[PDB]
Amino acid sequence: FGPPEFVETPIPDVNTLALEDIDVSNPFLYRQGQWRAYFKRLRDEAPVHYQKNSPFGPFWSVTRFEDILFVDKSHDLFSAEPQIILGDPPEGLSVEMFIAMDPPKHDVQRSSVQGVVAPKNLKEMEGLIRSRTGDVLDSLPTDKPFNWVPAVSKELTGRMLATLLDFPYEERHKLVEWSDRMAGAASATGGEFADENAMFDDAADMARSFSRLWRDKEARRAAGEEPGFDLISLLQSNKETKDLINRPMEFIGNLTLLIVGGNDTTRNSMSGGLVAMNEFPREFEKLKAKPELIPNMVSEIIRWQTPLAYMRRIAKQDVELGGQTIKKGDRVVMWYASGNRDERKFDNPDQFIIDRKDARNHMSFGYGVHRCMGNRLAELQLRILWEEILKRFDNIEVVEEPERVQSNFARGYSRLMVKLTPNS
Ligand code: HEM
Ligand SMILES: O=C(O)CCCCCCCCCCCO
Repeated sequence: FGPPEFVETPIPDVNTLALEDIDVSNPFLYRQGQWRAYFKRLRDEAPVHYQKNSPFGPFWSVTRFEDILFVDKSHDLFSAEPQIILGDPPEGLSVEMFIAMDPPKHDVQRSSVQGVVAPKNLKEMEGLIRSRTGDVLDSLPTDKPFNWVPAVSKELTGRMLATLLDFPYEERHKLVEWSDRMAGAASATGGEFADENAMFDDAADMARSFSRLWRDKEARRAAGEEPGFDLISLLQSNKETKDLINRPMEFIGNLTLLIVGGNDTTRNSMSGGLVAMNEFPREFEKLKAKPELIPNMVSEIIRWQTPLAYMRRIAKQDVELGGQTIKKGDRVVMWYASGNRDERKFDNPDQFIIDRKDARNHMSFGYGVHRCMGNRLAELQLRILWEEILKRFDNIEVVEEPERVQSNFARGYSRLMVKLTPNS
């Protein structure tokens, strides 16, 4: 009812702009290394900022750590419904996910899946995660450079996603392709996926594949296969969700949220730690001399990378924030990527400091009722990755400037060319 194009051009210095003309929805800001200066000007001089004009329509940017905490925690004032990316999904491809729901329904839906990351289950999966990590690292050449993104970050992420859903291992690349094309929709995040035809094909292949999986698993259960750790087994084991297939919106929304949830977040945290080490190489010497730093370092990698730059909200009513009046119905973008660089919260915020004692207080997982469900699984994979790196490699060299992904939402890497030096 009723009545887009992204081509990269050089982004000017933020000092050339009127404050009202600063548009941080531009999906090339991370790639061009202008994002830090743009968010700093907002934090300093317009921390609750209204952009009247953008390809996504108008929106507020909330850029200080303390103000983002308030917006994220205050779901009575700032709704996550109906979407949490800045723009809109293409027509015909809106799916309800509980990341874009408010309590109480949010809490009900999250409760139906949260067992898949139960701490007892993560512990039992440590052997498999570590095996995959070591096998992947042992397979890498040490006599020439290679692209870390496909060989390590995407490889490990795809196996993890297959495990979460007990998805056919040989088809696991499909979970990643489907997640990429959803999160990368041009109309939603300024990503490079602008062919609505391929999105319609995916959305239908995926729904057909999840239904086959559900039916295969219920047929396998009916034939006596013992239930496992995966999401489908858990849903089919609980009275509330044993019939979830008959609720197509809930069924597709829960399965897709789990796959998108861990797809480029994992991947880009795995890559981003190497980039941060490359910029701050003394931290790798510190790590080798004190390997017990790995858990805190994992938090600092996640803070410094901030794999998801924001989550969006809609004001439920007029709200005074930062000396501005956000109007009812306005979109409000919580820029975690800015909050984690806010010097009001973190001293020397742009430095990667792997023993930073407050690194765990970052906002890369958000805060409030939507605080990332997969946080401990993300931390676990990163811990095991770095433990297995330290066993094998005395040095890691980045041999070319990394290529960064076009998106205003995912902060990530498509090319990361690495040369390994094995230890003695
Ligand atoms: C370093 C890795 C990750 C980062 C930075 C990250 C980031 C986030 C963020 C920012 C949110 C929303 C927070 C908010 O609105 O307040 C979120 C929610 C969520 N994440 Fe993650 N995520 C990561 C890994 C994962 C993994 C591995 C999974 C699944 C295994 C996952 C599943 C989810 C789900 C299901 C939600 C929705 C939670 C809710 O709405 O209650 N995430 N994540
Ligand atoms: O399908 C829709 O309706 C819109 C989906 C937009 C993309 C959803 C992105 C969710 C990323 C969650 C990552 C959590 O760790």
